[PDB]
Amino acid sequence: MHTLYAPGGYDIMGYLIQIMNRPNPQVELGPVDTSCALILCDLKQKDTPIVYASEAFLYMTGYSNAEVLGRNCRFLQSPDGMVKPKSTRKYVDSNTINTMRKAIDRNAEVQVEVVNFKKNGQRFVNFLTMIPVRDETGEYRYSMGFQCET
Amino acid sequence: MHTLYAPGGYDIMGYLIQIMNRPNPQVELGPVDTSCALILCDLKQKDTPIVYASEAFLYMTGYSNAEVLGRNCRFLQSPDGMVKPKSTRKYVDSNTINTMRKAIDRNAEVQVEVVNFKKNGQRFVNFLTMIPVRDETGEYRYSMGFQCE
Ligand SMILES: Cc1cc2nc3c(=O)[nH]c(=O)nc-3n(C[C@H](O)[C@H](O)[C@H](O)COP(=O)(O)OP(=O)(O)OC[C@H]3O[C@@H](n4cnc5c(N)ncnc54)[C@H](O)[C@@H]3O)c2cc1C
Ligand SMILES: Cc1cc2nc3c(=O)[nH]c(=O)nc-3n(C[C@H](O)[C@H](O)[C@H](O)COP(=O)(O)OP(=O)(O)OC[C@H]3O[C@@H](n4cnc5c(N)ncnc54)[C@H](O)[C@@H]3O)c2cc1C
Repeated sequence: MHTLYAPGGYDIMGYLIQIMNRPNPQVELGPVDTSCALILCDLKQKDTPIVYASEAFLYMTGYSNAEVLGRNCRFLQSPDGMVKPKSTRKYVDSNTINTMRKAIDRNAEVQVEVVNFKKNGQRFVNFLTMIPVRDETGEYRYSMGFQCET
Repeated sequence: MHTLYAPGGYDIMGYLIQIMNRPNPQVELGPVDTSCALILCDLKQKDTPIVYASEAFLYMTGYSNAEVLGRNCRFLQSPDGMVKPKSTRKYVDSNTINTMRKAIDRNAEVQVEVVNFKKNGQRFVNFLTMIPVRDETGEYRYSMGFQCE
């Protein structure tokens, strides 16, 4: 992967405001800000890479900024952070992973519980929410994920 | 990360987020953003002057940025834009004007319906809501107002 990052960063705050103000929410999130564990992935770049991760996300997973950026979030699904696309995970529910995948392909809001692993190998249940986000052009370009341990 | 600062070094999006995530809301505002008529006033400057006004506010009141910045928002209480402090308004409920006043001194959220006039003198009912806001120090430094016709 050779993910590129938007020079000048991302309008995280503008996207959080966009999400809280969306007209027909399929999932209720309640108020949110940059304090939770969250990430933004680029839907238009190869294998939907992470182009931003809040500090709470790094704190929750144990990985640093350098270790997460430019990677598809699926690496958390393995205690060794090694998960090849299309692979049959041995520690994660296949239907769960397929649900996330179809929701993303369709720009449809989804919410699931997925088994994840921290950098030190510690297993936990991630209560994950993904919401598609429109950029300045008005079309879906990114996806915002909200991660919660338990 | 891209923090868009609005023309003074003001983090308007940051405060909108702060306001929507406040722990003890005394008034439901529902989601809000910069596409609505809002303004920011500096509580630590003489007579709580407007330091920021969105384009929607300027459109709704007919006044321009040069005509509103640095002024107390009470000028809308008169069809000529002239209102001296402490004065007994002749077109605005005295009780309402006092409610806003005390709420602001106490940094307490408030929502009211006040009579206002656009720059051209057109009278309209403003459904105003004011919420105190904390700056980087964690203490109330500004107040954001949400105006609705
Ligand atoms: C903003 C954002 C944040 C994210 N945050 C996280 C996070 O914190 N943690 C996390 O674990 N993931 C996270 N993800 C998810 C991750 O990036 C992948 O999207 C997810 O693993 C699903 O896509 P995939 O590419 O891995 O699918 P694939 O690798 O293709 O895997 C799909 C699996 O489903 C099975 N499958 C496929 N079709 C069917 C079918 N018809 N019936 C039954 N089984 C089927 C397959 O056998 C396969 O093993 C996030 C995604 C986004 C966009
Ligand atoms: C962010 C923000 C946004 C705002 N947006 C608007 C807006 O869109 N429109 C608008 O009109 N205002 C707006 N305001 C309010 C305005 O700027 C003033 O705060 C408001 O008019 C009250 O303060 P004052 O200084 O005018 O009070 P004063 O000049 O002191 O007037 C209060 C009035 O109440 C009467 N009064 C006082 N005490 C009593 C009493 N005990 N019993 C009976 N009567 C009494 C007085 O006789 C007087 O006429 C906004 C304020 C903020 C902070």
